[PDB]
Amino acid sequence: GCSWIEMDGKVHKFTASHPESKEIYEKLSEVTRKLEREVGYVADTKFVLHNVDEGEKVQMLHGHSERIAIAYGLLRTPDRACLRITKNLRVCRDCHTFCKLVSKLFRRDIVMRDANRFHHFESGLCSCGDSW
Amino acid sequence: GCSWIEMDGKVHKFTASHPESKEIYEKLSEVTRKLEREVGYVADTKFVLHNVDEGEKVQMLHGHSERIAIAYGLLRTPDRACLRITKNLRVCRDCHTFCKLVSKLFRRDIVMRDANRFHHFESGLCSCGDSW
Ligand SMILES: [Zn+2]
Ligand SMILES: [Zn+2]
Ligand SMILES: [Zn+2]
Ligand SMILES: [Zn+2]
Repeated sequence: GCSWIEMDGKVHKFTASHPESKEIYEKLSEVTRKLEREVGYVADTKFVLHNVDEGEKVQMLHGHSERIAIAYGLLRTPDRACLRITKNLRVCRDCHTFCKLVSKLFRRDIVMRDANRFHHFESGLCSCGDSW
Repeated sequence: GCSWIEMDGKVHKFTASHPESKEIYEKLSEVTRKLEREVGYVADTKFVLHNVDEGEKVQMLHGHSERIAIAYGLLRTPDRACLRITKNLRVCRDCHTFCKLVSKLFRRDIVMRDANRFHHFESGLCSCGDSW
């Protein structure tokens, strides 16, 4: 599970969590805090335990790699700039809503190509009509 | 959270899980499998996560230390022998039922003194009347 952002032929990859910088995750924390304060949106925490009993580690079901890529793009690309995100998996439903809200809240188009579909987000809505 | 078993002035302590022997936990596995097959009893798995997100470890809410002590006593003490268990905590409800079923299924008295009460198990019932 990984995600790339394309900025005029510049590609950066994001997975998982070894931070490229700490200012990305603080940008991401302020963006997510914006979503809950502005529109009252909270994502759902999903995880697995391969065995519940006695000291197993928590494994998250969705890496949310594109969220980090979006935060990166809001830092390095100028305003109104289209964020171009690529994913090798199917975008999860919470991240799809995340992209919609960001595209409207921050007034930026987002062209996401996931494992099977091009998602063009603009002004809060997507080209796929929320069917993918 | 620990538990002691007293065998004629011989005291063994059990916590957590570094096994004294592997034959104790295989005795315990066969005893618990007896409880589900004979009387259809399954315990409830309770645990905590201090933070759900991203790789935290699972911490169990009840160590069930006396269960290991009981299995130990069924190995080293002869039949009909009273198992004397001490706990520094309050015996949990599932372990209290565990002690009741064992005292009837294996025909042994169990004198458990927990953090505040003497529990005398015999023939499936306890001296506390399931109020502790
Ligand atoms: Zn996601
Ligand atoms: Zn879409
Ligand atoms: Zn217990
Ligand atoms: Zn009792």
